[PDB]
Amino acid sequence: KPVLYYFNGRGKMESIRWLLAAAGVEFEEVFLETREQYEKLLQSGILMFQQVPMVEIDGMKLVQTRAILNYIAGKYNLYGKDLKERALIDMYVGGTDDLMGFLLSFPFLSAEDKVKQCAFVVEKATSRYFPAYEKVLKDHGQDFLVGNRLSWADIHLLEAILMVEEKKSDALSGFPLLQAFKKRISSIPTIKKFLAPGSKRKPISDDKYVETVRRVLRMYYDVKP
Amino acid sequence: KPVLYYFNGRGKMESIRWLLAAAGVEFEEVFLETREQYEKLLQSGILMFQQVPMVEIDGMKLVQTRAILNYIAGKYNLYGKDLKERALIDMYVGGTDDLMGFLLSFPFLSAEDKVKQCAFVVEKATSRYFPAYEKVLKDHGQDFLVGNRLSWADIHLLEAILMVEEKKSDALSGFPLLQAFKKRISSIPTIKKFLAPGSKRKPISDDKYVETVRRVLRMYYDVKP
Ligand SMILES: N[C@@H](CCC(=O)N[C@@H](CSc1ccc([N+](=O)[O-])cc1[N+](=O)[O-])C(=O)NCC(=O)O)C(=O)O
Ligand SMILES: N[C@@H](CCC(=O)N[C@@H](CSc1ccc([N+](=O)[O-])cc1[N+](=O)[O-])C(=O)NCC(=O)O)C(=O)O
Repeated sequence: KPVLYYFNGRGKMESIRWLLAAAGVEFEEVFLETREQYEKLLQSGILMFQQVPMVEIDGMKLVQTRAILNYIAGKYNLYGKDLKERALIDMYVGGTDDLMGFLLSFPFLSAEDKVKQCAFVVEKATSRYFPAYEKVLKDHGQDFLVGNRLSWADIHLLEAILMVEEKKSDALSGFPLLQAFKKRISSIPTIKKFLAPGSKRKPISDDKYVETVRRVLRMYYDVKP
Repeated sequence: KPVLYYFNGRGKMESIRWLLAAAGVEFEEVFLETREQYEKLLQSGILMFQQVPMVEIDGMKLVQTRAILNYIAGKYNLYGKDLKERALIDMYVGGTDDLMGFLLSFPFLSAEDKVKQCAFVVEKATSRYFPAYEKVLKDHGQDFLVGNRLSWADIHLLEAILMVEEKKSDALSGFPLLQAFKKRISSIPTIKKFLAPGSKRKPISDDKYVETVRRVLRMYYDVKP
């Protein structure tokens, strides 16, 4: 059973939690709460680059979020059928990875910049990413982004859709296909379960999360928008 | 055949030029010298997310640097031989990607910020990245990072090493295996050629470059370290 080393919040580990749940894969979590728990980890040398996320899976101590997702997508057949499909999946994931990235430092921002950051994110979504994914689905008319079947690109897009809707409830208005897309993917048994209450899915990160990360890593004390 | 659309400089495209070159793949380049070219590109809509780099290859208009690199590594067998090896390659690439990432804005940085960033990068190279790779090479004693054969990870690490040494010629001091690694990988025919004069390899980005980028995209004027 894979073990996820990160803090007790979303951050970069959330997308990992999603993919594993989507693959219907049971997993354990290890949360960093104290600076000494971390330093103890550095001492063991299990974090190749001194960072987290880190995931022990199949005898590996994988670090680097994209390497972790890539491996999981591949291991569970959520990475397409050939190089071409994977290329499309990677191009799509890169988009949502950028979009979600804009919300990763939100909890570390100040009320002042949070207001600005929210504006920036939503705008990027309605003017850049939603149009792009809405277009893919339209010109393809299929039920999924790639290969007419559930793939990691679909799962990454849904998570990003929901993160934006958490900021602007009506952000999907004007994107009928994406709306239908949301219903389909959200009803997949595994994803449906991950969305139901009581899952390991994490809520939006808050001060407690931020504060913990700062004590543990001694950084990001002044994250800029 | 493949056509790389980007500015006439390094930026995020340099890594792509590196991999293609190492794989023995000739390519064309289209530079953006005017705010016009861009606005015209947006019209055609060949930029899924309105961004560059973008590469036309095998009938695709691929955007998102990593998706492009991933595809190229896969197509020309520089991505290992199984999901496990791919994971290690993606993990290594993650590190060099962050390391080179820290230099990607360097040219846009102020006179003083550059000296701040310079030390930062060097700090990361000697205290975080170089050690990690030195350790990998030491643990299995092979000439290549993974699968005892040239991989994308070897190519990315070599580019990263040079970018660092361009800022500090003695950055590899204390990393003998990496020093031996530098010579070995550089000796490989395709790479030796890419490193020889007259190749499509880009020099350190100058003020001219920064100005052009700022023009074509009307962004990146206040880039912080
Ligand atoms: N490229 C690596 C980057 C990993 C990384 O930056 N890890 C951070 C924690 S995550 C993180 C750290 C800061 C913020 N932030 O918003 O300030 C958001 C997140 N996040 O995961 O969303 C870390 O361990 N830092 C310690 C160090 O570098 O010394 C990856 O994708 O996995
Ligand atoms: N995730 C995408 C990100 C692409 C991206 O940011 N592209 C930029 C140009 S590259 C770039 C732009 C600015 C700086 N900078 O240092 O300021 C460095 C680079 N770079 O490639 O290294 C762009 O097109 N921007 C226009 C827009 O957002 O509308 C990828 O990796 O390809």
